[PDB]
Amino acid sequence: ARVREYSRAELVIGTLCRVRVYSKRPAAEVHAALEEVFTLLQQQEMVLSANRDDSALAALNAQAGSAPVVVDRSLYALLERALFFAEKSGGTFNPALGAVVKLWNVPDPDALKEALTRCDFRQVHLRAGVSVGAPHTVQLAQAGMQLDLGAIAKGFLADKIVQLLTAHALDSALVDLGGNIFALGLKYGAQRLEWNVGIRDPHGPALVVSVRDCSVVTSGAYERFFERDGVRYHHIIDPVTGFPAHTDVDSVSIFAPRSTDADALATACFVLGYEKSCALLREFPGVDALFIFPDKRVRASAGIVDRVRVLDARFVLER
Ligand SMILES: Nc1nc(Cl)nc2c1ncn2[C@@H]1O[C@H](COP(=O)(O)OP(=O)(O)O)[C@@H](O)[C@H]1O
Ligand SMILES: [Mg+2]
Ligand SMILES: [Mg+2]
Repeated sequence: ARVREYSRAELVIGTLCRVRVYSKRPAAEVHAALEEVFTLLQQQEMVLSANRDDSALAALNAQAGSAPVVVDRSLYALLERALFFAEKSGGTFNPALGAVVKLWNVPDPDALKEALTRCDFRQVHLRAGVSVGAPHTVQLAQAGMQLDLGAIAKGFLADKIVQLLTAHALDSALVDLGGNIFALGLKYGAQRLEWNVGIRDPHGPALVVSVRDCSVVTSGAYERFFERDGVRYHHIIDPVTGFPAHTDVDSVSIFAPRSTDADALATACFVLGYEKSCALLREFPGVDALFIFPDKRVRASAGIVDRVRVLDARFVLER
């Protein structure tokens, strides 16, 4: 049985999604798995998207202030994890920030102060009965509050894809959802090697990190922004100010066995800045982190620093 390499990519969930697979299984089996990957992404766009009017999330937001809404167990589990990170991050990750995000999607100061009164994630009530077949429900108790899962959905979907690939007996893959990476297993050279994941120059890869069975997710200011009167406004909001976060790092990359967790923590850490991020990350010892600073210094945690290679010599890896 010969090793074959396959890839497939499509525009879906608002970005370019690519999956690369190495396998000795029959090609028809790999093709079927990749078909199901991209069917899954299409279906989940219709569940999770905060920027379509016809998604399940949009339907849920339309019921803010009203009765509990039945959701499927997958969406419930994502919300559960999002609220966990909201609590652990001290609200710097906030999945109930849609009222503010939608205004930035420069907004007026009062209009903005008003939106900030409708972002209390502690008013998202998840309830699920314990008896057989009991429904999962979500209630948004604060009128006008709006969920936005943009800071965790790609991580969640990368995890779901890894689960699907493994269900199809695939153990070597590179999942790339708009730069939200999961490195499954080892790649092939007959040698088996770690996947080499590049991290971009925030102002541009600058660095490459060798990983196995690991998600690599980066949050940064220069991923998405607009400019007005000489000021840049990026897409990661500080929930305290309602404005794009002022932070001492240009990007944070999180390395975690679950992409859901890497994505949420990457956003939280960006808002928190370097010193508070290191404190938070002590609570997640199975996670590693790499920080790129505006002066092009790079700091990486002990679990990954020996796997980091600088490709752009303007950057310096502190050891
Ligand atoms: N403090 C915050 N907490 C949370 Cl919970 N969500 C936030 C947030 N500020 C913005 N958002 C939303 O989340 C996306 C960024 O999510 P990201 O993973 O950091 O960046 P990428 O898009 O490159 O993956 C943005 O567009 C917004 O929709
Ligand atoms: Mg995120
Ligand atoms: Mg993300």
